[PDB]
Amino acid sequence: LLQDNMANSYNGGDFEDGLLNLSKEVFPTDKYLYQDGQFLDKKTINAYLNPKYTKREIDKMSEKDKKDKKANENLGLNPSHEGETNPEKIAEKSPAYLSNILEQDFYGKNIKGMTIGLAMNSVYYYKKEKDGPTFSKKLDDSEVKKQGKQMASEILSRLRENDDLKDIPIHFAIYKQSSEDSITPGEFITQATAEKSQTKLEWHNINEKSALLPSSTAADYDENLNNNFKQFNDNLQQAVGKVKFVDKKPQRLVVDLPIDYYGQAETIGITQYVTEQANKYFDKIDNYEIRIKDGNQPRALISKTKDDKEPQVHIYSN
Repeated sequence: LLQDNMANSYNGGDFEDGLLNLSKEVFPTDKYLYQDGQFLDKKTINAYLNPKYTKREIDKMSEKDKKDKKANENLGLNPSHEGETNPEKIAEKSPAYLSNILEQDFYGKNIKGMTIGLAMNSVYYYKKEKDGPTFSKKLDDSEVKKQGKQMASEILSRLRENDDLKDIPIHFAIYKQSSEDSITPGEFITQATAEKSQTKLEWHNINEKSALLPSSTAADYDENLNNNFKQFNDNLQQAVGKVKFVDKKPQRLVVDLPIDYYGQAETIGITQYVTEQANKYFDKIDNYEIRIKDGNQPRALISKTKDDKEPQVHIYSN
């Protein structure tokens, strides 16, 4: 259910791992206990994802819908439809900018910190009729960012009304999804930390690009990495990678390497060779993992973090 309230599963998965990655900076694991978010329950999140309603829109809403939607609190962060009901006109004037909200909680149970991620649309999808094709409207990049920041500010005000949450630092980050058809996921675009007791949000751009390897995108951002990956593949006589460029510098390389249904001895031999090649071609990347798998299951994992002298190798049991 990564695809729930997201453009696709890729974005859903990438958004969460990316939020976690920021949390690992702000609330390091050596200092904080990590938990799934508990303070915004799913009914509350669903209400925040609604459009803001006009008086007349609430007037004609059923008691049941008013209840499910928390209508008398009118918590929707998305643009009001302002009485408009034509799907295309809504797409033109009041498309949904906010797709999902993800919360992470941190402890030393006295909460000590929180991270809030906002997943935004780069593209708004709609149908003009029940069984009709999908239509789309491109959203403006700067408007997406402006919207995210304003929404994060309103979320922070709502959180600070909770007596348990008066004081903790709360980190916000804004993720812009790619299109539903993109295999490449979106990227974080900005973040801000409300430090102790702060009820307002000063933002820091994030210059991040998700890329496949090999690709034109990778060649564009870091030609040497792209050439090295191609050479890694050529040496393998196949492998497909993904990477983030942050300020043009590659990080968080993930490589998938499909193999045939080999025995365990061959699996070790494959890992011996691939480890050698990763040393040769990926050494400038702080964090990487290579997932070796056959058509049934993971067979081996080679991984490297910044404080690894050498890459670490795990062979999965039968």
